Amino acid sequence: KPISIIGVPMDLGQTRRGVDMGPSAMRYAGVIERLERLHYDIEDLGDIPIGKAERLHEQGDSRLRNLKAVAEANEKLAAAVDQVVQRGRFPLVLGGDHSIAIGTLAGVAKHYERLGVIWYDAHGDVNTAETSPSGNIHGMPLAASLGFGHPALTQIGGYSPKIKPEHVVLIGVRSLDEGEKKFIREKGIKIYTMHEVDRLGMTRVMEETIAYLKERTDGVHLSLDLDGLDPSDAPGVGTPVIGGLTYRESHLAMEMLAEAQIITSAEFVEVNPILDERNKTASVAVALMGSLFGEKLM
Amino acid sequence: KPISIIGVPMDLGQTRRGVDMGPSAMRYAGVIERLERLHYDIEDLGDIPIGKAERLHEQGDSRLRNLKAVAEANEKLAAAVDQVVQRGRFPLVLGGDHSIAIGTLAGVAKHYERLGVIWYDAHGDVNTAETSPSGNIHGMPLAASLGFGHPALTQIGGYSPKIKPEHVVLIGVRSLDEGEKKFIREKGIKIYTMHEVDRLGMTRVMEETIAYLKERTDGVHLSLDLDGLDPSDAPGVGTPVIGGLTYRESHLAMEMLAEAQIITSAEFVEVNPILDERNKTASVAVALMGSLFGEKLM
Amino acid sequence: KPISIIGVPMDLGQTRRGVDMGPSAMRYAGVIERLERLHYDIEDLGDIPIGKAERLHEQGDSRLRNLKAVAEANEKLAAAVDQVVQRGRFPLVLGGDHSIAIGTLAGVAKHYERLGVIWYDAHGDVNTAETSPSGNIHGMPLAASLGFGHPALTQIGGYSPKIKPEHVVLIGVRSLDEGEKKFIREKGIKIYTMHEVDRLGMTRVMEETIAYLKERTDGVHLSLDLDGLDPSDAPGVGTPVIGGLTYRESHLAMEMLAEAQIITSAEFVEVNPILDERNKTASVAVALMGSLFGEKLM
Amino acid sequence: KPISIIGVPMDLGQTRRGVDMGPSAMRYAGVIERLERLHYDIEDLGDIPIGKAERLHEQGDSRLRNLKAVAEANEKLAAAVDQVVQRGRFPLVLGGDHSIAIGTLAGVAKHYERLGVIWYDAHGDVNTAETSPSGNIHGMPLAASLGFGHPALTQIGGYSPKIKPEHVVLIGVRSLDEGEKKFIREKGIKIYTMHEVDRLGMTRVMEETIAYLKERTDGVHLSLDLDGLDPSDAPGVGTPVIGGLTYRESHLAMEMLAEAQIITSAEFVEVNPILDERNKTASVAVALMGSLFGEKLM
Amino acid sequence: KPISIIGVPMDLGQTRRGVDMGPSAMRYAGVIERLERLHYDIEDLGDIPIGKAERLHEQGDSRLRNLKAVAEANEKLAAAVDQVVQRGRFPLVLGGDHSIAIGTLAGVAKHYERLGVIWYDAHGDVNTAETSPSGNIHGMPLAASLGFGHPALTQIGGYSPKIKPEHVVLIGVRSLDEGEKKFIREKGIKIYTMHEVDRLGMTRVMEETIAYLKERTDGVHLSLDLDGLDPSDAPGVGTPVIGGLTYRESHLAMEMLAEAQIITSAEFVEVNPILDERNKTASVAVALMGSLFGEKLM
Amino acid sequence: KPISIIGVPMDLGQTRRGVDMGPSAMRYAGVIERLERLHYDIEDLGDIPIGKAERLHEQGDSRLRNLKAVAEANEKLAAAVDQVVQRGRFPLVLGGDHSIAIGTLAGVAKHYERLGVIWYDAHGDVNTAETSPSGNIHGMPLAASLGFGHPALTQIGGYSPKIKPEHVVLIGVRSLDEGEKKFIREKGIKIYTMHEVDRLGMTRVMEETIAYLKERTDGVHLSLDLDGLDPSDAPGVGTPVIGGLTYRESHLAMEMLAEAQIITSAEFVEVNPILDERNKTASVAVALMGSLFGEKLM
Ligand SMILES: [Mn+2]
Ligand SMILES: [Mn+2]
Ligand SMILES: [Mn+2]
Ligand SMILES: [Mn+2]
Ligand SMILES: [Mn+2]
Ligand SMILES: [Mn+2]
Ligand SMILES: [Mn+2]
Ligand SMILES: [Mn+2]
Ligand SMILES: [Mn+2]
Ligand SMILES: [Mn+2]
Ligand SMILES: [Mn+2]
Ligand SMILES: [Mn+2]
Repeated sequence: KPISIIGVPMDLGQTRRGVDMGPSAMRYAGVIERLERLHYDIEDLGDIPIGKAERLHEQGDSRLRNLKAVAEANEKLAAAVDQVVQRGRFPLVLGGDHSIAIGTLAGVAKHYERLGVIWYDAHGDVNTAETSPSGNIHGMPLAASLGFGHPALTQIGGYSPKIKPEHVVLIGVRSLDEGEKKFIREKGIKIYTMHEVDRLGMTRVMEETIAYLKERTDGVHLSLDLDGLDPSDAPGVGTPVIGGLTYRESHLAMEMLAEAQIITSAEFVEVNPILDERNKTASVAVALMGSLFGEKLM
Repeated sequence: KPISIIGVPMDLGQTRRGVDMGPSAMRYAGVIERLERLHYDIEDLGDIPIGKAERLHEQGDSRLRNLKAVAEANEKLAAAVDQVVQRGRFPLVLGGDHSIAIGTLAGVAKHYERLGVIWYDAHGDVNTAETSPSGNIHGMPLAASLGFGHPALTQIGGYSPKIKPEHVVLIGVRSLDEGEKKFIREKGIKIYTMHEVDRLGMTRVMEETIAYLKERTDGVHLSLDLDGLDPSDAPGVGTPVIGGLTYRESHLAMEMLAEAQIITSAEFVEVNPILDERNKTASVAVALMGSLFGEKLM
Repeated sequence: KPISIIGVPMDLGQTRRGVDMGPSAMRYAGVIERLERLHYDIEDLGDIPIGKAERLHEQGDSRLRNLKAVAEANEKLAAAVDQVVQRGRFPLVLGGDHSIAIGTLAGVAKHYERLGVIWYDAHGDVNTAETSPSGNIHGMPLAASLGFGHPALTQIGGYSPKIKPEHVVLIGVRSLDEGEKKFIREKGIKIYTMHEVDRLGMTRVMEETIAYLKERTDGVHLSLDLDGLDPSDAPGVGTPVIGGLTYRESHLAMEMLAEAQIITSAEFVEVNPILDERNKTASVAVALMGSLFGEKLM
Repeated sequence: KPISIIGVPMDLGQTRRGVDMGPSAMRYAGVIERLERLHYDIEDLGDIPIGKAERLHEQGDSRLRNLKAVAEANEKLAAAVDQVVQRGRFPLVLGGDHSIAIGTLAGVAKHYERLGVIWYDAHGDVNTAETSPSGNIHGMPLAASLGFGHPALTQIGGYSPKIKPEHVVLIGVRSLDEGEKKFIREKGIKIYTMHEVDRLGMTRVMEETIAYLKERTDGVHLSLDLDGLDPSDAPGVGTPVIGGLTYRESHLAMEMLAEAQIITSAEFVEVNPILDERNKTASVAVALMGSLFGEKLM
Repeated sequence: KPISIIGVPMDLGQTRRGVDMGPSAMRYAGVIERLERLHYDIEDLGDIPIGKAERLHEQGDSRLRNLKAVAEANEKLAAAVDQVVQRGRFPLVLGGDHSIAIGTLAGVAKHYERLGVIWYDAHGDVNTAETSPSGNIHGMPLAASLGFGHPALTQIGGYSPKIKPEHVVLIGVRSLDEGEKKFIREKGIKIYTMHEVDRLGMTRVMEETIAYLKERTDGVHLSLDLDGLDPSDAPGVGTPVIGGLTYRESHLAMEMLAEAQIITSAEFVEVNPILDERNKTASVAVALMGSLFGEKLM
Repeated sequence: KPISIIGVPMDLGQTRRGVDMGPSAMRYAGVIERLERLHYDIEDLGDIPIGKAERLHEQGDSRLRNLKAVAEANEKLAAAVDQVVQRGRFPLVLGGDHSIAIGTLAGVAKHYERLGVIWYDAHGDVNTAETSPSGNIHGMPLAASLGFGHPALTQIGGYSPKIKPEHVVLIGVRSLDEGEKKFIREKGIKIYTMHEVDRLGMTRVMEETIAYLKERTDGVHLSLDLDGLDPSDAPGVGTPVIGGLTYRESHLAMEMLAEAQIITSAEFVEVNPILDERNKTASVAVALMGSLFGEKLM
C-alpha cells in the first residue's frame, strides 16, 4: 500500500520549543529515501499549518494550554489523514508533540469498525484537564481519543470516541501520574510497563500484543513516542525518562509488527532536534520506520 | 512495616576515601522523600560514629587493615540494628563500604531461626585475613558473617555464625580470587555469576533465588553493593568491574523481591560520591530502594 | 535604534540539510527575550520564503549549485532588508547558510557611501564558480558582494558592487583555497587569520579592525559565521575547522564592537541544529548578539 | 608561617545540598599532603559544627534563608579563625558555600588596620535581604562584610564593618544582578569582569590588583569561589556560569599572589562533590592552593 | 592443547589504515598474560611479513584491490597455520582485516574431514569480484573459502573449497548487500542476524549453533570480526554498524563455546587502534579470548 | 631543503607499550601528503630496526632500563641521521619515545659548530641513572646529550657532548623532579615553564627563544614531545600532565619557527596510538609539522 507522509510541526501540546522541528529533522534523516529503497510509492504531502499561541491572559486554558490552536491544528490533520485513507494510502504522520495523535486518530478511526492502538511510550498520555499536573495536552491524546477530556479535543472530526479501551495496548511505560494509573486500571487498558518488558522480554510482549489485537480489531494504529526508548538511545525528546527500551528492542518490535502485517497507520512523535545530539533521535525514528515498513537484515 | 534508616559513614574497610560520604549522598538523592511517598512511616536515626583509623603497625595485623575501628563501628551498628528490629521496624542501613554488613547481620541474625542472605555484588566478599590479597575488610564481610575470619569480626554482637552457607545466594558476581572460588565451592554457597545472568536471564535468576530462600529461611537480608551494577550505570564505586548488571535488571530484581515479600532487612553499600558523576550512583541506589519497598510503574 | 529580525531558512547555498532550521533554533534560544531585556524595540518580521531545489539534470548549475533558488531568495531578502533600513531600523538577519549575505548586503549597501564589512569566519567565502572546489554558493557571498562572480549573484538588488575590498576585514580565518588566497592577496583585503589572533591577541585584532574601518566607512556590516568559533564551542555548523576562536574571544569582539558603536547591520549564519549538541550553537549566537547589542557584565 | 585548616561543611547559605561535602572532598583530594610537600607546618583543626535548618514555616525572614544557623555557624568559625591568627598561624578555610566568608572575615579583619580582599568569583555576592532575589545568604557575604545587610550577618564577631570597599577587588565576575551592579558602582569597588580579563589578560589584571592592594592594605584575604573558573574546569559548583576563568589563568593568578607575598588568609568555597565529575573541582582547588602557597614549576 | 599465536598486520583487504596495528594492540592488551594465567602453553610466533601494495594504476583487477599482496600474505599465513596444526597446537590468529581468514582457513581446513565455521560478524563477507561494490577483499573471505571468487583467493593453499556451506553459521549479521543475501539464501548458509538474536536471545542462538555444528563437523573454526559487537563496545573497527552484539552477549557466546569444547582454531580480526578509544577494542578482544579458552567467573 | 623521514618504533625508553606505533600512526595521519603539498622533495627512509629488550637482570642496571637495546638503536639512528645530513637533506625523525633524541642529536650535532636545541615538552628530561626515579631512559635524553649520564648514552656517535647548556631552551615545562630543577638551575639552561607561557604569552616566549638562539647557534634542533601539549589536545602520550600548551599555541610556535628559518632538524616523539582517541595525537603532530615546514593560513 502506498504511503503518504504528513508533517505536523506542532509544539503547542507541551512547553519545550523545538519539537515543531521534528518533521523536517526526520525528513533530513532520510525518511523518503529509506522508504523508497523498499520500493514504496511514497508521497510527501508537506506540513499542516499550525497556529501561534494566543496571549496567556487572553484565552482560557492553563489546565488545557493552547487548546484552540491545538484543536484547530488537529482538525486540519484529521481532514488530511481522512483524505489519505480515502485515497487508499497508508498515512504516516511525523510530529510534533503527541497531541497530534488526536488528529491522526480522528482521521483514521472512522474508517474502521474496531481500530486498535499500540501506544509505544514512556508515558500513558491518559490525563484530562482535571488530572493533568501540567496542563500540557500532549499528555492527554490517548484519553481524549477514548472519549475522555475536553469536548474541543474529544469531538475533533465530528465523532467520539475514536477507539475503545479494550483495543489499546501501552508498551514501554515507566512514568504514570496516579490519576493515569487509576484511568488505565479502571478502563481496563492492556499495558506492558518496563517491568513486564524486563520480566517477559520484548519478544513475548510483542507476541501477546499482536495476538491480542489481531484477535479483536480490523486495523491497528501505531503511535510511537520516541521517549519510549531510553534517553541514551533517543536523547532529543522533551520528557525523557531513564530505564527505557533499547534501540534493538525497538527494531525487534517494528520487525515483528511488519511481520504480522497488522499496522494500518502510524505516527512518530516527540522528536526535538533542539534537545538532541546530532539528529540521533530523528535518525533512530527513520531506522524504526524502515523496519516497520518491511526492511529486513536478511 | 515502618522503616528506620541508619547511616554508617565508613571507609575503613577499604583504601579509597569518599565512601564515608555515601550515606549523605543517598540522603541528598532523596531517600526519605522517595519512601515517604510510598506511605511509609520512615525514621532517620542518623549516623554511627566511626573512629579514626589506628596506625597499622599497632592494629590487628597487616592482613586486616583498620581492624579495631572497623570492629568497634560494627559493634555500635549491631547494637543499633538490634534495637530497630526489637522495635518492630525494618532496618535500612546506608553505607559506607561493605565491611558494615558484619554489624548489620550481627544486629539482625539473632532475631531469626534461619536468616537468608542475597549478596548482590560483583564480588563474593568471602576472603579472610589469610586469603586476602589486600587486607581490606570490605572483602571479608560475607565470610566473617558465616563464622570464617578474625574473631574480632566473627564474634561481633556476641555470637557466631550469623547465617549458614546454604542460606546465602550471590548475584551478579564476576570477580573472585581463587581462594574465594574455593570457599564458595567448598561451603556450597549458591551463586549466579554474570554467566548465569546472561544465560538464564535475570527473571529466572530471581525466581530461583526467591524460591530457594523462601523454602528454607524465615527472613531474608538483602546486602546490595552498588558495584554489582555495571560501572556505566553505577560509576561511583571503589572497585568497579565491567560487564555488570544493568539499571533495568536491578529494578526488576528489586520489584520481584518486593512482590515476593521476603526481604526483612537491607543495606546499600559502596556508594562513593568522590568517584561518581553528579551523584548518579546514590540516585541509582535510591531508585532501587524505591522499587524494593513497593514502588510500581503501574 | 529599533531592530527588525528577518529569518532566512536557507540551506541551498551548501549541501548539508538542517541549516534552514538555524533561524528558529536561534528564536528558541531566546533571541527576542535577550534583546528585549536590553530595552530594545524589537520586531520579528518572520522568514523569507525559500524555494525548493529544482532537479539536477534540469537546471545548469554544478559550479553554482541551486543558483536560481539562491538568487531568488536573495532578491526577496534584499527587498526586505532595504525596507527595514528605510524604516530607520537595524536589520538583524538570522540564517541559514552564508549565501544569504548576498541579499543582506544588497539591501544594506545602497544606503551607505562606503559600507564596511567585518567577515567573522573560519573561511574567506571569496570563491567564484571558477575557483570553487565544491560549487557551494555559501563559499562565494563575499566575492559576489565585491562584484566578482555570476551576474545572477553580483547583480542582486540591481547594482554592483555592494562594497569595496579596502573596506572589508576578515577575522578568524584558517581555511582558504589557493584561489581565495590569491583573491584576498590581489584585491588587498585586510585579514586576520588565526595566526594573527594568536600572535597579536583578540584585543589588538579588534582595536586595529575598528580603527581601520571607523577611519574609512560610514557604516559597518557584521557578517558572523558561527564556524569562525572553534567546533568545541560551536559544533552545529556544516563546515567545522579546528583551532578556532574561543567563546570568550567572541564575546570580547562583540563587546568591543558594541563599545565602538560602528555596527549598523548584522547577520548570524550557518547555525545547523541537526549537527549541534542541544542547541549549543544557537545559544552561543544569541549570547553573542546580546553582547553586540550592548549587554555588559558590569 | 604555619597553616591551620578549618573545614566548614556548610550548605545552608544556598539551596543545593552537597556543598557541605566540600571540605572533605578537598581533604581527599590531598590538601594536607600537597602543603606538607612544600615544607609547611600544617595542622587540620577539623570541621565547624553546623546546625540543622529549622522548618521554613517557622523561620524569621524569607529574604534570609537559614539565617539563625548560618549566623550561628559563622560565629563559631569567626572564633576559630580568630584563635588561629592569635597563634600566629595562617587560617586556610575550606567550604562549604560562600556564606562562610562572613565568619572567616570576622575572625581575621579585627587583626588588621586595613585588610584587603580579593574576591575571585563569577558573582559579586553583594546582595542584601532587600535586594536578594533568592534569600540565599551565600549571595550576601561580601556586602555583609562591608557592613551592608542584616545585623545578624553584619555584626558577626561583635564588630562591623570588617573591610572597606576601596580595599576589595573582584576578579572574574560575569553574573551580577542589577542591584549588585548599583552596589559595586556606588561603593566604588574595584572589579575586573571577564571583559577586562579577556581585554587586558590575567597577567595585567593581577599586576594591577596586587599593586593596588599592596599600596593600601596591611593584609590581604583571598576568598576564592570555585565557580569563578569555567564550568568545564570546575563543574562541581552550585551556581555555574559559562565563559569563566581557565585552569591555567587560575594557576597564574595564584603563582603571582604567592610571588607577591601579600596573602595573609584564604578560603576555597562552593566545592560540591555531588554536582562534580570524579572530584575534579576539589582537585582543582587543591592544585590552586599548592600554587598559592609557593609551589613552582621550576 | 598448546596455543600458537600468529599475528597478521594486514590492512590491504580494505581501505582504512591502522588495522595492521591490530595484532600488537592485542599483544599490548595482554593476550599472552591472559592465556598464560589459564595455564596454557602459549607461544608467540610473531607476525607474517606483509608486502606493500603496488600502484593502483598498474594493478590487475579493480574489483580486487591489492590482490597480489593479499594473496601472497595469505599463502604465507596458510603455511604458518598448517605448521602449527601439524605440531598439534591450536592456531590463534590475530589480525589484521578479515581477508586473513582466507589464509587461516587454508592452513586449517586440510586437516579436517568436515570443518565447521562460526562467522561472528556484522557482515556476511560473501562478496566476489563480480558482486563487490568496493573491490575490498576483506568483504570476500567467506565466499572465497567456500570456493566462490577469484582463483587467486579460492586456491590459496593449493586446494578448494576449504569448507561446505552447510557447515557455516553466521552470527550477529546486520549489514548485507543484496548479492550477499542472495548468496546466503542460495547456498543455504545458516544465519542468525540481530533479528534472531533479539528474538531468540543469545543463549538459544548459541545452543542451536553448537548443536548444529557438533552434529556434522569434526572441528570448528571461530572467525570473529570485532565489528560484530556494537560500536559502543568495540569502536576501533573500520566498518562499524550500530545495533550490535553487547559485551555481555559476546562473553556468553565465548563461554558457551568453551563449555562445548568444539573450537579447534580461531582468529580475532578488524581491530584498528587508530579508530579506537584507548585500546578498548583490543582489550575487548583479549577478554573474549580469555572466555573462549576457559576463563570462568566461578 | 629536501626532507628525509626516519621512523624509530621505540618504546624501550619507558614502560608503556604502544609508543613504538607512533611512527606509523603519523604516517597514517598523512605526514608525507601534508609535506608534499608544500612542494617538498620528501623521502621516507623507513624505520630503524629496534631490538627486543634484554632481561633487566643482565642489562646495564636497575637505574637504566633496556640500556643496551636503547643504545644500539640510537647508534643506528645516529648513523642514519648523519647520512641524511651529509646528503644535504633535513632529517625529520618520528618516534617512538624521547630516548631517540640521543641518536638524533648524535647524528646532527657533529655537523654544527654550536647546535641549539628547543625542547618542547611538559618535562625537562634531564635525569641521569643516579637521579632517575624510574630508570626510564626517555627521561634522560637531554642530560645525556649535554654529556651527563651513562657513557653508553653520552658517547653515542663517538663524541660528547652534542650540545652546550647555554644553547638549550625548554618550552612548556610543568613537571620536574627536584634533581632536574637543580640540574637546570646549575647548568644555566634557559626555560619557559607554563608559568612564563601564561605570564608572557606564547608570542613573547617564542620571540625571546628565537632571538636567544639565533644569536648564539649556527643550527637549531627542535625536539617536540607531544606531551608538551595539554592532554585534552594530545591524549595519546605515556606521561600526560594537565595544564598544557593549547593546539593554537603550538601552531603559533611552529609558524614563528618556520618564519625565523632557524630549524635545521626536528623530531616528533611520544605519540602512543594505544593511549589515544582515534589518532588525534598523531594528527596533531602532523598538523604541527605542516606549520613548521611553512604551511600558512594565508
Ligand atoms: Mn506521548
Ligand atoms: Mn512520552
Ligand atoms: Mn561488596
Ligand atoms: Mn563489590
Ligand atoms: Mn561563511
Ligand atoms: Mn565558514
Ligand atoms: Mn561566591
Ligand atoms: Mn560565585
Ligand atoms: Mn568481517
Ligand atoms: Mn564485519
Ligand atoms: Mn620528553
Ligand atoms: Mn614529556
